[PDB]
This record gives sequence, structure tokens and C-alpha cells, in this order.
Amino acid sequence: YQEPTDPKFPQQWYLSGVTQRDLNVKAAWAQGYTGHGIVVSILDDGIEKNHPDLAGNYDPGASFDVNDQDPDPQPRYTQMNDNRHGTRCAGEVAAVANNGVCGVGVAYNARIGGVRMLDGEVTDAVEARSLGLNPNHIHIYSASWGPEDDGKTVDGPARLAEEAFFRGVSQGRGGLGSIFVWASGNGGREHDSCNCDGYTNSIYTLSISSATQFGNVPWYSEACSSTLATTYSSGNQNEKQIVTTDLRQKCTESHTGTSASAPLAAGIIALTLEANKNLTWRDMQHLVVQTSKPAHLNANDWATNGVGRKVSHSYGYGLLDAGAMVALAQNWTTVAPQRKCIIDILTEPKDIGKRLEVRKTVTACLGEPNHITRLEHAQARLTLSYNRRGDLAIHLVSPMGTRSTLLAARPHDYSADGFNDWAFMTTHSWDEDPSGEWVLEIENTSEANNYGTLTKFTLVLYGTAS
Ligand SMILES: *[C@@H]1O[C@H](CO)[C@@H](O)[C@H](O)[C@H]1NC(C)=O
Ligand SMILES: C/C(=N\NC(N)=[NH2+])c1ccccc1
Ligand SMILES: C/C(=N\NC(N)=[NH2+])c1ccccc1
Ligand SMILES: C/C(=N\NC(N)=[NH2+])c1ccccc1
Ligand SMILES: [Ca+2]
Ligand SMILES: [Ca+2]
Ligand SMILES: [Ca+2]
Ligand SMILES: [Cl-]
Ligand code: NA
Ligand code: NA
Repeated sequence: YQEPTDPKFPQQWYLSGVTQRDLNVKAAWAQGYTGHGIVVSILDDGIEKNHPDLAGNYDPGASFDVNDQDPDPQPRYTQMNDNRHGTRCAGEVAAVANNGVCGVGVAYNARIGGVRMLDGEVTDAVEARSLGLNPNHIHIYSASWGPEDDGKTVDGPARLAEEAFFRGVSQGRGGLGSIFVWASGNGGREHDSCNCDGYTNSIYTLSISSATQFGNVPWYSEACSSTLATTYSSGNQNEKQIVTTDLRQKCTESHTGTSASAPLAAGIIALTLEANKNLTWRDMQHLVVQTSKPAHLNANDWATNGVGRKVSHSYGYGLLDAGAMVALAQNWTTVAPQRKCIIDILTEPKDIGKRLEVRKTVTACLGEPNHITRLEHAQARLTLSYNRRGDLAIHLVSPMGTRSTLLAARPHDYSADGFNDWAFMTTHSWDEDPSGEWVLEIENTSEANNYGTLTKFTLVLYGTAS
């Protein structure tokens, strides 16, 4: 195998780096993995299917225009180039290699499509029709949309979109499950906390955050326990950005934000799926957990969990490692069927006041078909009232002592509507045994005399017993 010759490949520092600050993609390419036979779809504002770095890999079967209800996802051209984002993301995954144009995609032999669905009124039906597009042809979906990143919104998929997620992971891809790769958000400057975004907080989305070139948490990053891993993106003006295809058959060197990280992850996942086409949607999350690398990502919250892995609320398990992903995929044994252990915790409502702690010792469905000794995702589904929602901080401690932040204080969130069975999710106790004492902590981080009540706490464990 030889290095790509594309003119901008040297500028794709997150791929071509020789200083170990990269995604280790050349190592996967050298093992023979390029995305051949894999199909990825970008759910965004359209895709310039005639772009000279996309046309060779473009797949109409991975594409649709949900905004105008037609098969052709070509973007709507405007004076400000508003609808360029899907084309940028598509090139990150699957820009053609060795063709003298722009740079290359991570999976430069994968097929690439786009759903034009953000250029219009984005209803629940629009989202669901996009997530559910051709799920026995498209393997991997990439998306970075969700509720407003204003630091005061709590929202997620409505009924049709949630149903699309469960249909995709259950019957998609011949029953192995659609892989929904998701950006964790861009609300960092608003002090947003991404478990408040029900798309990235879902167990069905494989959620990705960003790191800057120098290894730092970018200004736009949101921290939360639902994130699984990290890829490089933009930072300050001394740090390089993402280099990819752009609208009007151009290249760009200034693609930015967490929405540039999710497509790189989708590309790495395409290489991995080429290495083992039989991986399930859960297998893929396991591989990410096992192979991602904290090293040289700076964060003040790196903590070692109960099985000895380092995990951060900014980075998840760390930077994706493509060579490690494709290597581990090849002889990976399919995980056992997913179990779900439901533990309704409260015997009475609990006043929150300044601070509330709820302790509960659980058997994790000992004796039952849903007995779990090997956790995957855990949720604390909470129903509570409070007079100012953003003054709350919420933590959940596993029996192995891993303290997941479920919610950080959000200064702009003035809502008096509380949380209505909101399923705060953590990945940080993956592979732990969830038997034992769990601790929920709710605290008022403000000096104000705030007040409210916790009326339901359901601990929901997913995982296996093998
Ligand atoms: C895929 O995995 C399932 C579950 O382990 C197994 O039954 C099946 O034979 C595998 N298929 C291939 C083609 O490896
Ligand atoms: C609000 C938002 N994303 N919010 C998120 N990912 N939580 C968005 C992304 C692309 C186009 C329009 C809106
Ligand atoms: C997808 C979405 N919102 N989804 C939600 N609120 N459940 C959205 C928000 C702002 C602009 C464009 C899209
Ligand atoms: C699946 C569902 N509702 N199903 C029902 N009411 N039978 C739902 C409602 C709101 C948000 C997300 C999902
Ligand atoms: Ca169209
Ligand atoms: Ca190229
Ligand atoms: Ca957000
Ligand atoms: Cl479920
Ligand atoms: Na997720
Ligand atoms: Na620990």
C-alpha cells in the first residue's frame, strides 16, 4: 500500500500525521481496509453528488431529499453557501483517493450518500423518514443535529424518531442493527450539558466529541456521561481544522465543530465494518470502548472506572484508533443478546431542597432472565420538579465507585418544568458488574433557596451475563 497522493492529503493532519497526534488511519489502510463494500449516509442539508471528489463513490441508494420529497439530495445553492455542511461531512467519510482533487476520506472506497433533511421544517416525521432510509442498504448513518444548543433546552427524539431508532437497531442491516453515529453537540460556550440532548443521550447512537490539534477540549464541546469517544476537530486559530470537500466543487480547510468529528468517526466505523461485516450495533460500541485512547488528551476529569479504563465526560474513552478498531474487529465474538434490568427505586417522593442523596443496593435482576453481571449502558430515569432546573447538578455512582455526572449546572436553564422521566445515560461503567450499591446525588449549586421534589427514580441497566 502507498500513501495517498491527493494534493491536500498532507493538510489532513488528523490522518497523515507522523507525530502520533492522529486517528491511526494509515495503520488500518495498511491492513487492507478502505471501506470497500460499506455504505454511509450523511443526514444533513444535502450532498453535492457531482462533486469531483464525491461522484466516484456517490450512492443514490444511500440518498433522498426528505425536504422536497424526491430522490435527489442536491443542495439548494445560495449566496451565503448555507447548505454546504452535508457535502463537507460526506468528503470526510469517503472523498475519493489518488485523483488529484482535495484530500481523501477515512473510508475512501466506501459508498457515500446524503439525506437532504435539514433545509426545511424539521419535524418528527422528517427525522424519522431520514433515520429510517433504506436500512438494509445503508450500514452507517452520520448526524449532528438535535435540539438547540442554547444551554437551556431539554429535548430529544419524539415518537416517530424514537421508533425509527428502535427499528433501525433491531431490524436494520439484516438484524445486526443500523449504526447511528452522532455528534454530542456544539453548546460549549452556553455551558450546555449534553445528556439534555435526547439524540446523543440515546443508547442507540454512538456519540462522539471533539479534541483540538494540541489535545485540548474545544470551546464548543459539551461534556456529558453519554458520550463514548472522540475524534479531532477544530480549536483556536493556531490549530488546524478539518480539510474536506466543499460546495460548488471546491475544497475547504476550515470545517469545524463537533459536527466535523462525527463523520470522521463514521469513516473509522466503516473501515471496521469492512473488517467484520457481522458486527452488531452493540459490538461496534464495545470495540470503541475497548480500543479508544486517552493518551495526550488533556482534561481535568480523567477517572479510572471499575474495570481499569480511563474515562472523561469531555472525551468518553478517548480518541478513536482506526488500526486498533479494525484489528480487534477481525476475530471479535458477537456479544450475547442484550438484557435489560429495571429497578424502580423510590418508596416515596423525596424532597430535594439543597441536596438529596438516594442510596439503593440492587441485585441487578439476580435469578431472572435479565440478570446482568456485565453492564453496557446505564440510565437513571428521573422525574422531579424544581423551581430553576439549571441550578441542579446530578451524579450517579456505581457499586464499583465510578461517579458519572448525569447533569451539570446550566446557568441559562431557567425552566421550572423539571424532568419528566428523563433517561440520563452513562457509558462510564461499561463492563462493570452493576450489582451492589448505587448512589444518586442531586444538588442545588446556587446559593438561592431552591426547592422541588424527586417523585421517580428508575435505574435501568443494559448488558449481558457473559
Ligand atoms: C454472525 O454472527 C452470528 C451470531 O454469532 C452467527 O450465528 C453467524 O453465523 C455469523 N455470520 C457470519 C457470516 O459470520
Ligand atoms: C440545533 C442543532 N443541533 N443540535 C444538536 N446537535 N444538539 C442543529 C444542527 C444542525 C442544523 C440545525 C440545528
Ligand atoms: C432536530 C431538531 N430538533 N429536534 C428536537 N427539538 N427534538 C432541530 C432543532 C433546531 C433546528 C433544526 C433541527
Ligand atoms: C414511543 C413513544 N410513545 N409511544 C406511545 N405513546 N405509545 C414516544 C413518545 C414520546 C417521545 C418518544 C417516544
Ligand atoms: Ca431534491
Ligand atoms: Ca481526492
Ligand atoms: Ca447540546
Ligand atoms: Cl429498551
Ligand atoms: Na449516544
Ligand atoms: Na475508580
